[PDB]
Formats: sequence, structure tokens, C-alpha cells
Amino acid sequence: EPKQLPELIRMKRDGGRLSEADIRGFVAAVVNGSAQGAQIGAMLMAIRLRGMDLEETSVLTQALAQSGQQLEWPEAWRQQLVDKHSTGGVGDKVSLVLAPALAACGCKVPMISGRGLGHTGGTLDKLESIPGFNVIQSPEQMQVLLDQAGCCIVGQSEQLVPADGILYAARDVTATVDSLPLITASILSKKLVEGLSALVVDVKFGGAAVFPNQEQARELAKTLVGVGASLGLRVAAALTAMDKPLGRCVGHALEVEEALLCMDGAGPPDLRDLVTTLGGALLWLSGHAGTQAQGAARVAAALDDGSALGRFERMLAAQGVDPGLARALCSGSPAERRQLLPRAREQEELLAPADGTVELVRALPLALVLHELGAGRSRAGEPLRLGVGAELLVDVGQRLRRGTPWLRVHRDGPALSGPQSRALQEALVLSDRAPFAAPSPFAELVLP
Repeated sequence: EPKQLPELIRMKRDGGRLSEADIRGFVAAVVNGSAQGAQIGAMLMAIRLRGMDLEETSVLTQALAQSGQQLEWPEAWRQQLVDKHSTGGVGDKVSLVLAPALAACGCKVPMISGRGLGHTGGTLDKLESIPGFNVIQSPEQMQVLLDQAGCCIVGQSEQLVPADGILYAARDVTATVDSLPLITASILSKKLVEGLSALVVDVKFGGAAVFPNQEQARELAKTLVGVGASLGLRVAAALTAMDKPLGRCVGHALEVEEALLCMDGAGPPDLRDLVTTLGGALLWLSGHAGTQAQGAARVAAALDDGSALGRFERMLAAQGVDPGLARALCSGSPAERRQLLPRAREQEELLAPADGTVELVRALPLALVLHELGAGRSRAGEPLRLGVGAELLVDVGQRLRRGTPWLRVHRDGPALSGPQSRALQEALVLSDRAPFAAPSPFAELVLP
């Protein structure tokens, strides 16, 4: 029954299970206001150090979900509601494209997304690079968006998965993100509130992924598919590598550009690879395409013929962006899009030390330095340096020459410190091996 908050915390601290009553009451305290900051962090920490189990976990997610509302849409759309959701992520703008992609493929995507988590920027912050983009819509507005645009991207609020919003902000600045339960709940809860026909989850592994260990990551996959099943959700989880940044831009505004470059015609191969791959899965899974190949084939199609660029345009406008700016952003050249989005003060470039063959660029050192540069959050509720970020000037598998520039840093301060500099420079790994074509960051596809 109603136990005082400090008491539930004492229980988890002591490795005790939380009852459905206990989890619920807690969730409520968090949304109703009673629960104080130091209390929410304490609990998150306790959880990050004693975990929970299938039930508590399943209970948590399930509750979080109902802290707010659930959406209901015209029965017409039903079989067309789909969504994908990542975990880790350094430079993962897939969402910024796969959304309008699917919307061009006749699907409706009601995306409840999020902000940077730990050292992994969020697709919600990235969108806020676009001037006037509102990530907060009421269910009502959302339904207008899936009608006009077919898709939309919004974050937690007073009506949607409220409690998740409270924790998710804390998780990131409390060093309480890497927890299978808090992860499973955080994700499933949002996607639940949407009520989708099919749902694909992006589970990163290696390098800069929340859970580095491939297998210990593959579990997180069978898990989200696990609980997700029970909750009554069709869930497909795919393990994709995260040792190097997806694409060539890590940041916010920079990333919004490398996304437009995709819809345009095509930018980075890996970026496209996943958008089509994951996209084709959703169509197959939602039973909207013969096989994944066919599925994936239609998405690629969207990419190549301006569809996604169109859907995307309606979307920005539909979500607060000055119509004019939006036609300018999409029909704009890359040079235009640069002068229209947030740019950092100065920007230097790291040169190649030795002749050699780019083996890979270390994602973690990057994300970590850029974080220190204002591309990451230090303490919830704070602005973000949206211009700041980084550009990969060489592509993995290729051969570069000593002295050539391989990475450009956009910073808002008067310079990089010694530690930050060395950090960057060593994130570059060179071999004498012969140049080669980059592999797909896509590994397996855990099914339900």
C-alpha cells in the first residue's frame, strides 16, 4: 500500500523487489509532483545498481505508459501505424529520414521520441536545430499531422508518457542510463502509447553504444522483443554496429543536413543502408511488403524521387516551422541549408598524421569530446550548442595521405584543449591494409 517514498527507495537499495502497487504509486508521485528531485535520482541510482526483474520491469514500463494518455486514431490508419526506435547512437539521424520515408510509403508514423541520453544525442534535440520546430503536440495536433504529413516526431509531455519524460531527463544526467530495465521501460512505454501495427527497434552494439558487448547487447534485443511481445506489441529488433558514427556528421544541425542529403539523392552509404534496411523491415513486419528486400526497395525509392523530401517538408511546417523556411530547407542546396541552420563560431580541422588506410573512426572519443563542447547535456533543462558538432572528411576503408584533413570540428569556444585535442586525433585508426568498401553496420535481426 502507500509507502512513503524514502521507504520504497530503501527497499530497492537493499535489493528488494518493488510491488505493482509500489511501482505504480512511485510513478504517480513522479508525475503528480510529490516526489522531489533528490528522490528520483536516488531511486534511479538504486535501480542502476540493483536492477529489477521481468515483472517489476514489465510493471514499470506498463505504468509509465499510463502516466499520461494513449492515442486512438481513425480505424483507417490502423494497419498502417508503424515506428522504429534506437537505443545507443552517435550520429544516428536515421529517424530524421526513415520517418518521412515510411510516410511516403503509405504508412503513418506517430513518433514519440527523445533527447540526448548520456553521451548519445537525441533525434529530438537535432530537430530543434530547425528554427520554429515544435516537438510538443497534443494528441489532437498529432492526428492532424499524420493526416497532412503522414508522420511526426514529438517528445514526452503533460499528456503523453509524462512520467517517462521526468525520468528520461534524469537518467541522462545521473549516469543512470545503462540499465536494461530503465531502457526497456523507457522505450516500450512510448511506443505503447502509440498503438502500432508493427515496431522495429534499433539495438546498437560495440564502440559508443550504451551496451558495448555485442551479445550483452543482443540480450537487450531478445528482451525488448521479449517484454514487448507480452505487452501485446509486434516487435522486431535489429543489432546494428555503433563503433563508428553513422554517416559523416555527428552533432545536431550538422546531422539535420546529412539527413536532407539523404532524401535529396544520397549521402553516406551506411546512413542509407539502415534507413532502407530498417525501413524494409517495418514494411515486411507490418505485413505491408512481400519481403524485406521489396520493403527496403520501396523506401530507397522514396529516397531517390523526392517523396521523403516532400513528406518531410509538410512535417516541419505542420510542426511550427515557417512554411517558407521549410521549402527553403528541403529544396535548398547544401550550401543554402548551412546558412539557414545554427552554425558554430569557429571551426578547425585535424590533419592526418601518417599515410595509411582509414580503418575506422572511434565514435566514443568523438561523442565524448563534442559532449564537452556543448553538443551534450550536463544538467537537465539546459540549452544546447546546436551549431557545434563534427564532420568526417574521410570514409572508412579508404586510403588517405599524411597531412590531409580527415575531420573538421565546429566549436563555439576559442579552441580545443590539449586533452580534447589528443582525444579527437587518436579516435582515428590507420592501417597499411589496402583500401576497401565499407561494410554494412547492420548485423542480425532478432524476430518475435
